[PDB]
Amino acid sequence: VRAKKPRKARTAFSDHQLNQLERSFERQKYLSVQDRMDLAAALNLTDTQVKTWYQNRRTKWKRQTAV
DNA sequence: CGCTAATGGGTT
DNA sequence: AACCCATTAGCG
Repeated sequence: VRAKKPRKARTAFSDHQLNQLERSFERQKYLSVQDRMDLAAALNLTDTQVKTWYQNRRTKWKRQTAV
């Protein structure tokens, strides 16, 4: 049942990282490439981890908007 | 299970 | 390139 393609380990975000990602999201639902890279740098996260966090946060946000 | 990080497969 | 968003899957 295991994938043939290697998947990345699941990142566990710190409370500090989640607090800052949530503050960023409340302010701006979409980030410029520069604002995203800068946030990744400030939090010692990868660009992709921040990009994906934003994407999955927008999914969650759209589901709450629908109720 | 529930939440949500990462990925698939297609769109913008 | 980044997004959309259904899906796959890790873990408390």
